[PDB]
Amino acid sequence: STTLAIVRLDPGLPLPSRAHDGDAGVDLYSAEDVELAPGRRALVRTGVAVAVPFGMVGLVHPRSGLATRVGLSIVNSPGTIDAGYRGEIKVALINLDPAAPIVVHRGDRIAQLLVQRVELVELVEVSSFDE
Amino acid sequence: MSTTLAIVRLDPGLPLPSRAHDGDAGVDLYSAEDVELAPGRRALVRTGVAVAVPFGMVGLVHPRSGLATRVGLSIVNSPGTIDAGYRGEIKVALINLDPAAPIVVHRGDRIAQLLVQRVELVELVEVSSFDEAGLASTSR
Amino acid sequence: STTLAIVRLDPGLPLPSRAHDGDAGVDLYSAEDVELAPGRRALVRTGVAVAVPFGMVGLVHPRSGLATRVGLSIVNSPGTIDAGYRGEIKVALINLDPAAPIVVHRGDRIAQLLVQRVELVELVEVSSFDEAGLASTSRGDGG
Ligand SMILES: O=c1ccn([C@H]2C[C@H](O)[C@@H](COP(=O)(O)NP(=O)(O)OP(=O)(O)O)O2)c(=O)[nH]1
Ligand SMILES: O=c1ccn([C@H]2C[C@H](O)[C@@H](COP(=O)(O)NP(=O)(O)OP(=O)(O)O)O2)c(=O)[nH]1
Ligand SMILES: O=c1ccn([C@H]2C[C@H](O)[C@@H](COP(=O)(O)NP(=O)(O)OP(=O)(O)O)O2)c(=O)[nH]1
Ligand SMILES: [Mg+2]
Ligand SMILES: [Mg+2]
Ligand SMILES: [Mg+2]
Repeated sequence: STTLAIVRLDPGLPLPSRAHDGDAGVDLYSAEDVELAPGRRALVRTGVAVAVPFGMVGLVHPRSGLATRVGLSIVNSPGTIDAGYRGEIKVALINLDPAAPIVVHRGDRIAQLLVQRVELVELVEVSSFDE
Repeated sequence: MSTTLAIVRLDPGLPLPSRAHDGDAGVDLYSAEDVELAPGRRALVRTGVAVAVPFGMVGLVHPRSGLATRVGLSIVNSPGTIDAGYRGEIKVALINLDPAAPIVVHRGDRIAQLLVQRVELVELVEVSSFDEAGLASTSR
Repeated sequence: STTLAIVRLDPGLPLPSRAHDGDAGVDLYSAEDVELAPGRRALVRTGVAVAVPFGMVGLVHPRSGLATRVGLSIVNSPGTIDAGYRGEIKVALINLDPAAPIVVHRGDRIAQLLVQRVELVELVEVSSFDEAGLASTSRGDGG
């Protein structure tokens, strides 16, 4: 078990948690009410900040059910949460349905957060690859 | 020098997903159905397979690059997350992001790729603030 | 400890770099100027080729700033760069804003590249999840 320090910037939301055992991610809540008309986007506060360990990355993924049912997606998916980042996690939701709005209420689960190792590669410039 | 991934062909008529080259990150998933997507429209497509992602790992459903450029095919929830506990059929939320040309998916077409990666099953520890936790000062 | 070999196919762009220590991605440059009208897409050259090590994968992710501010996205995100690939990295940009075109100039940072280990799992066909001792889990076929 890797530990992850989290601050509830919004104390009124539940702490993100694993929907089932072995699940890859924890769901993030919206701190806000917002309505997305077809094709529109918004940057939604989640009410949390995290300290992803050095050598790791946090990844913000859309939820499948809302994706199919209403066309909810994320413009920068997967969103990359860097180890050094100590601000509020924000989710760039977009409505990809052509005709119907998406209604987001505060306290809805709008995205999921995974933590993974990342290779912090040193780039080494070469003149050519070995053919 | 990795593990196996157990896979069921719920639809025995499709080929088993396979890793085309030894280093390729993903195995391609096929469509079990015919579906036509008009511009801007989406569908939830069955792949005909179920997998058993190992505990401590995750399955990741990513788009194929060719179809993305050639016709604007995308996946609404990309990257799709396949959890270790899930034993249902993998489904792909396809969308046509081209403004004008319909995309026709045929049964047997490759529509996505499935990667498997380790994931950290984190224990969240609530802190009152970062300065007060002893871990503020960063690069950002 | 891991290095990534990289060739600047376009010698007039900087080598990609990490914006801050610990950051997961290096930012990729556009080699070209492109204007994307609402809903249109382009395949944009970055001027670099890389050699992802066997056992790893390169992943091309959108940058959050441009995504939120102008609706810039990547059609096949996350773009998968395989260990066997030695061609130029190309980015399938798309303008998801309904009204405003996006202008990209040569030298702009239009995406970021992560490298991660990948599990090169050996697929084994089984008859069913019950017969493989695998039908006992937290979800079943729910989700
Ligand atoms: O964002 C990307 C993604 C891929 N690529 C390159 C790297 C990679 O290994 C290669 C193939 O990726 P896909 O499998 O996603 N495309 P597709 O399955 O259509 O073609 P192929 O038959 O080559 O696998 O294209 C990029 O340059 N940028
Ligand atoms: O979905 C996201 C993605 C990023 N972020 C925060 C966390 C991260 O470390 C940071 C930067 O992400 P990007 O590198 O994708 N954005 P960009 O390159 O535009 O800005 P920067 O100069 O900060 O890296 O923004 C979010 O809150 N939500
Ligand atoms: O692209 C996908 C994504 C997920 N899935 C399956 C696998 C996964 O374990 C499951 C749940 O995924 P999400 O957590 O993204 N969906 P949601 O949060 O809507 O449903 P649930 O309440 O079950 O978690 O659905 C697919 O078949 N295809
Ligand atoms: Mg879920
Ligand atoms: Mg491929
Ligand atoms: Mg950045």
